[PDB]
Amino acid sequence: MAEKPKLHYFNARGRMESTRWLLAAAGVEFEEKFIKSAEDLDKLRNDGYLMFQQVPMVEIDGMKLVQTRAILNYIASKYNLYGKDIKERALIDMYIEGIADLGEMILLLPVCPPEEKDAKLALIKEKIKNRYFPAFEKVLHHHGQDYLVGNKLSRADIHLVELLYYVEELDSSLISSFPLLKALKTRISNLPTVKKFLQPGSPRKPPMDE
Amino acid sequence: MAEKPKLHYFNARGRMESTRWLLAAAGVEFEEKFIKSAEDLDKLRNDGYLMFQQVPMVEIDGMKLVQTRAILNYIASKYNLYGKDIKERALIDMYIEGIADLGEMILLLPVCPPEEKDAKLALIKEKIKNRYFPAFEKVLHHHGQDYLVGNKLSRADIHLVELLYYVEELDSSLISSFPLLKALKTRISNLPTVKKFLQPGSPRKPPMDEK
Repeated sequence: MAEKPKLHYFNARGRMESTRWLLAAAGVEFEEKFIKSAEDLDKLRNDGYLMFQQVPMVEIDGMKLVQTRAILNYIASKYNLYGKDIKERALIDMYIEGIADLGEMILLLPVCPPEEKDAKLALIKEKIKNRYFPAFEKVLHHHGQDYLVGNKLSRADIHLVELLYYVEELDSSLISSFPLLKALKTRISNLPTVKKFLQPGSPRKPPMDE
Repeated sequence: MAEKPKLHYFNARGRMESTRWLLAAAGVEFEEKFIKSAEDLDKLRNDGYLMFQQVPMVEIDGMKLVQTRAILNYIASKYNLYGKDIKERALIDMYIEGIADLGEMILLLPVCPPEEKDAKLALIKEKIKNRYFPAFEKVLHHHGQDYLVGNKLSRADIHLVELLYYVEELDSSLISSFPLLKALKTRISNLPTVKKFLQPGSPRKPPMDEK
């Protein structure tokens, strides 16, 4: 009756990559079904597989889940990565929605024309240095613990470290004045499930033009 | 301590209105502290009240919560409006993230120039009639029950009916072919907590072209 979740998306990062990270960190093997044409997406739509006619969609535990946050919230709860109580979940949600805001800026960074790419990249770097990285460094500095919330691995650590890898692709110097973020990146990357995902041949997807 | 949540935002709907709806529907009295100037927002920032230097912020249960979804998820769980288990939450989350997508289109609808307002409104109406309203009408039709999930009031019913009022403001005819959505709107609007919120004098905020 099927055990591997099935990920319906493109052979690309896009809006599915944070789900790939979370499942891989939880040690969950999954299947991917790549959209490669208009007819592939039209088939999913006509078959009634997409509640709002869009992907990402994940087949898991008998459901056809769409909307990235619905998918991620279910996976996080199922694999005990969403905190131990609703107050831990509140901190996790606050942290990861800030991460989502920065991640969306990076996802939608224009490539063309060059003067627009340059202008938007400059603003993103300002926000990374002055808003987002200080906020997360401060959480880690305030409790001195190895993880963001509850002194235990959660999805917040996984989502943040994923973002740290994208920020490194934009500008490797941006993390340099944030030693607790660098230490978190190292600690999470050394977890055996995450280290496997970082190896060649994993489902981790490459950048578009980096 | 401080039994009433405190909502920090502008005296406007914006990104705080769905929290006002949810707290009011849950029967929870709250306080508001309105940002009326740049100085107000700067004071919140320099006092360390805003994790990412932005509002909405809600003071609740000893936390200074920012990010609308963090605020709403916590309130929904605290007041037992988030279903009974992980699978019900998956359905709720699916539904309300679709609601959030349509709500965002409406929130960001331009007013100017008129031909652009008209063009993007025409796109929103086509998605309401062809994508979003059919999807929620099918949910109610499939199980035949009074509420979206679990045969019991949840945040999904509250968030959907809120959005039904905004769609009504855009075009009162868009719901006409969706009888189950109309019946849900009437049912939720007649719940005593929601009916009270719909009265003049409640914390419900007006549309911007009126304030």
